[PDB]
Amino acid sequence: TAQQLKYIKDSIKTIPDYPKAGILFRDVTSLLENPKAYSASIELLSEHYSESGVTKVVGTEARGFLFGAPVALALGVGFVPVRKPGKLPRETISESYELEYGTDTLEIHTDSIQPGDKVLVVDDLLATGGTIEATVKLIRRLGGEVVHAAFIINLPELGGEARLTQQGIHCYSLVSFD
Amino acid sequence: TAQQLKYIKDSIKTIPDYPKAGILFRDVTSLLENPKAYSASIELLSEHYSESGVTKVVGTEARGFLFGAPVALALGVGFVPVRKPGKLPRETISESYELEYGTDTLEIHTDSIQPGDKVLVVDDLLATGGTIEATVKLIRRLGGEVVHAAFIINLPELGGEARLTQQGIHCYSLVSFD
Ligand SMILES: Nc1ncnc2[nH]cnc12
Ligand SMILES: Nc1ncnc2[nH]cnc12
Ligand code: NA
Ligand code: NA
Repeated sequence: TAQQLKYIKDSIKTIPDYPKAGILFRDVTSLLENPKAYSASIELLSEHYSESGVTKVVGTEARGFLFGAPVALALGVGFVPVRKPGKLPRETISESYELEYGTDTLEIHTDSIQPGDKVLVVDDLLATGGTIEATVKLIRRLGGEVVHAAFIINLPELGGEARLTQQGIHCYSLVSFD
Repeated sequence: TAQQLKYIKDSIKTIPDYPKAGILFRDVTSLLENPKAYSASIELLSEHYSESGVTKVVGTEARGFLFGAPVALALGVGFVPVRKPGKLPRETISESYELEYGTDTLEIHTDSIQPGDKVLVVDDLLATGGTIEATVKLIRRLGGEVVHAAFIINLPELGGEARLTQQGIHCYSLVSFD
């Protein structure tokens, strides 16, 4: 697993000074285009939970889709998307989350989660944790249980991990950077 | 394959009168949340091309990600995302496409496609075909060859299939509706 983990971390490029300057951007597209690194990352995420009793996987659009939906397929469970507003067509509920310069909302299908569901949330990267906190609340409001959230990349210094802890989420990340 | 196809088509819900009225919306989320239908759809898309010589799969965000990236994983090839502008961090090129009330642009990483690539484009649904035509041009401008585009759902009466034909794309769809 250490060999695999190392190969995954190495497959991720760092783009210095993007968008703003000083910032080191961690770019997962270089992983997506490496078939061994991409399948390794899905294999490790799905192995880690292979008998956690997961009944649903939730991913937040769009980059969450890229890791959430394959994990679901590998676990053999339904995938449920959380989207920006006006994209889901059936009955939704909604949660808002403060961004840096404003607020945004996320929605989920009310039918896609029911009491008893054990839900794994998967996203590409954990930064501040705001979308994931809104996601969690969406799932909990439909009676769904979420204890774990999984990420390819954790950036701990941006505080999302700490933040999710306060909400009672176990965060699992394949790799991390500062 | 007919049993499988039937089960996939049935798993897709139709929402009458969404967004506007009269329109019958074909909602793939009901398929995503059905583990048998979702894995069946990926199995059939990837089987169909299992010795077409594909070296890359391209999907356009966000709903294209949901079918493109698992097909890539199943074929064992790199996934390459096409995104709205300002999301990809490395060097991109760009293509514009007329929408109903305006124009939008799509971008791709210039490094992710090279001469010799045989590229499959996968999306959830083919309607008018405008995003897929822009996608194709992006891939062809980097020296990449695309002959096939695959979809879960074809809505032929909206003319995208006809439109892609004129650009020399073989469209393969699992199902279709009017
Ligand atoms: N350094 C970083 N790389 C990728 N995504 C981020 N989101 C916030 N900071 C980031
Ligand atoms: N009827 C329909 N269902 C889903 N997506 C569409 N895009 C255009 N028409 C559509
Ligand atoms: Na419910
Ligand atoms: Na190139």
